[PDB]
Amino acid sequence: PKVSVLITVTGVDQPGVTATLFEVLSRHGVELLNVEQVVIRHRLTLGVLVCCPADVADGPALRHDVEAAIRKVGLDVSIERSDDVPIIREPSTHTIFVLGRPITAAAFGAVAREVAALGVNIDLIRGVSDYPVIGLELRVSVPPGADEALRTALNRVSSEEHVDVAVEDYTLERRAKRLIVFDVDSTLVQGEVIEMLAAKAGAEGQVAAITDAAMRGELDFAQSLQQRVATLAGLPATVIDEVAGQLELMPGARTTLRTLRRLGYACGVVSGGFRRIIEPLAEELMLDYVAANELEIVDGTLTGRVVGPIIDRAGKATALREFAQRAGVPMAQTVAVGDGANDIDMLAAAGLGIAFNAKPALREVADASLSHPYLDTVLFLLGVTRGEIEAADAID
Amino acid sequence: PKVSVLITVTGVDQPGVTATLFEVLSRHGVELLNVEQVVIRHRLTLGVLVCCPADVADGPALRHDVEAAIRKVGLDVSIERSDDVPIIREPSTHTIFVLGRPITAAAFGAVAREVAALGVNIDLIRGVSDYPVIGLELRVSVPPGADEALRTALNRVSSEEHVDVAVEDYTLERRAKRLIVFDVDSTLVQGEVIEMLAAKAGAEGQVAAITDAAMRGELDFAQSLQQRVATLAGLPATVIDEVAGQLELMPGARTTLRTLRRLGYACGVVSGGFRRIIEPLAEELMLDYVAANELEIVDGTLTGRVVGPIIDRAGKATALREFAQRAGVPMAQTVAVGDGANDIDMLAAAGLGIAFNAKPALREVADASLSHPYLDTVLFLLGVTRGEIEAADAID
Ligand SMILES: O=C(NO)Nc1ccc(Cl)cc1Cl
Ligand SMILES: O=C(NO)Nc1ccc(Cl)cc1Cl
Ligand SMILES: [Cl-]
Ligand SMILES: [Cl-]
Ligand SMILES: [Mg+2]
Ligand SMILES: [Mg+2]
Repeated sequence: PKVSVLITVTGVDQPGVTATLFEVLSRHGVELLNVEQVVIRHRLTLGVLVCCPADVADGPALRHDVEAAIRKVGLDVSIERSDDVPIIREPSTHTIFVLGRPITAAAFGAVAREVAALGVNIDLIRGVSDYPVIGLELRVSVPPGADEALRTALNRVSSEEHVDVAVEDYTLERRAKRLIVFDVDSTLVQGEVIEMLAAKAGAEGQVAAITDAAMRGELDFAQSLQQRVATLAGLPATVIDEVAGQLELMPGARTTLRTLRRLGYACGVVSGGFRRIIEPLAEELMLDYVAANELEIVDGTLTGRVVGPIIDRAGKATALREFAQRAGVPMAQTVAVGDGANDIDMLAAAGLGIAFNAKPALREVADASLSHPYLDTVLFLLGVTRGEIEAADAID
Repeated sequence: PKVSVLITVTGVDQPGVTATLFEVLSRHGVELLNVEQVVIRHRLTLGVLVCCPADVADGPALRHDVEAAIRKVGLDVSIERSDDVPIIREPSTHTIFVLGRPITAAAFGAVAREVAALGVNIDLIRGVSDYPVIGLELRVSVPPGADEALRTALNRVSSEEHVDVAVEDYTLERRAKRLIVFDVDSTLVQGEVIEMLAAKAGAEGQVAAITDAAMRGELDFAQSLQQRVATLAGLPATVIDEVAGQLELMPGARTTLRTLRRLGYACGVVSGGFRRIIEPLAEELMLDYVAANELEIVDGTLTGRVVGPIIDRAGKATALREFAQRAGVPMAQTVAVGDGANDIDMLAAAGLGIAFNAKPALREVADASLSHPYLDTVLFLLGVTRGEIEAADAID
């Protein structure tokens, strides 16, 4: 066909507009080059880029057939001989997630302003969740180089306006992630296992103070581990099982793992805690990988020491490479989720680093930060919508 | 906030509408429940479902602020106190791909009609490719049970109107595919290796007739293999290397594999051809898995026989399970692409079975069929757009 024509239908959605418009076009020389349609709050837009003979493009018959059929039923229709108009839009360069409880218009306006300031175009906005948190997504086209500046703006917006705001590369490659590791304490699991253990010794006070200092980047993680575990010296090893039984998963943890299994993720945990507690849950949760420290035991009693290599800050990164090597997943397809400075190296080595209700030391280095006590908000940052979770869960 | 209000902006896109609308809303009690926006051919729709005090929802101030700001700059705006309106649309149940060269308005209208007949709602239409073939996608919501009837309608439409039309489940699970196997002859590779070999014996005629019969489901694959390879009796084994060098990849084959490596796919080939030819290319293409038959050789000469287990129709399925077992991928996340009846069991065992320029016997059983001599149209059926391929390829 000689030339291109653009036909744009808009108005209040009605049954059968799509079919009707393409019957009409078939009565002319028409081949489709591109078609985009959506209905947002009963507003229909139907954009049809079309290929027909110069004979048909500049004759009133085509226009009149379309104009009569569309207007008859209560819609509007445009018909312009394009020729120089793009055929198919280009993909977004990035996607921006906004989670809040709530998201104020002010918060969202600040995001939109920071975006529009940097020359970043908004290609689509959709809601990804109404529960447990309101989640919104902006697919954007970021001018080359503004990548860095935009993340900073949105980090300022995030904290000023009390929403989480994460900017992810929306490329083919960086999207097909396949491996996720969770920190255990205060990430996959509520609270600190060492504090639960330290309680059985009447040491929960000192132990929680040191844990706070260690997780904030105030103290070396190795020394802090040795000082806190030392408070357990003399407890029967029976206490490991008991503390194990007290563990409460992070809200949405189960939803998070189930959903990630549906997507084919390899899943593991990497903690400075204790393999003898973590392994029960690792099994229950059908996890693929567990790296953890080890309590020393003598005649069935704890000594106050841990064994062998201490999984320290650097050791958490090392474990994620082990995992991603054993799993044949390139580091750029890996996800790490943590809450403490214990985790800075893990997150930084991972393709996507997610700080989860995390001390300032980790937020400052993370790729994205989540502020709400639901681990399944991790899913939203992995391109999953609430409705998709609910639909797949319903099927079962 | 007490009650929900719906604010719908529409009209000709302009810079800064998004930001402006949310500044205005921030001057009231407004929290966002849902936001959807898109621009199709310079037509903007912005749909904002919002949460504000009953004080603010039924007062003219909110309405007047919005109405004045939006209309000033040349757009229209609706404001209706919803309350009972859905917050976030539900996900599509299926997606429908339409590829043609060309796609007539008639072809597309037939699809739209077959869809609308079954009660299937259209949620989005976007173009996924302008090259090498025009590709369109319909995300749809299919009433429970109509799954089967809709695939048949669209198969009738496909052949009557000369477009490929594939209906895929658009669930979380069935989307995260991770393993693809290709048949070699007339799928990944142009032509039939056995015909190239049979030529060196002056037997290409008989050999191509039998291959046609075997690939159409006319003859048992085992007997057809034995009859055709027998025509090679007496050729020097040197001929394997020569035929190897003559091989032309299917157009778009390289693009297909490169793109699938970007998505983290495990990739292999499963052929009734000959490991000594296929292995050179399997290596060149950095493939993960090769199952193939084996030419018998004696004093450096071929005997006319193949060795060991013949990979027959059932043996091609067996190999895909081997591959998907070695790869820890559930069969429902597997993709098989083939052209002949040789392939019926492979395709049927795979999560997605793709017949590629295939004899009628295979199209009849396939999950989807492709009719154009470009193997990268396989990508479009795997949720990849042309623009995404081009963008990632550009990066390098
Ligand atoms: O993961 C943690 N907080 O997020 N804390 C932590 C827990 C148990 C142990 Cl043994 C050591 C530490 Cl540093
Ligand atoms: O894959 C094929 N056609 O699509 N053909 C074929 C090729 C080589 C051999 Cl040895 C046997 C067969 Cl049946
Ligand atoms: Cl332990
Ligand atoms: Cl061989
Ligand atoms: Mg932790
Ligand atoms: Mg073949």
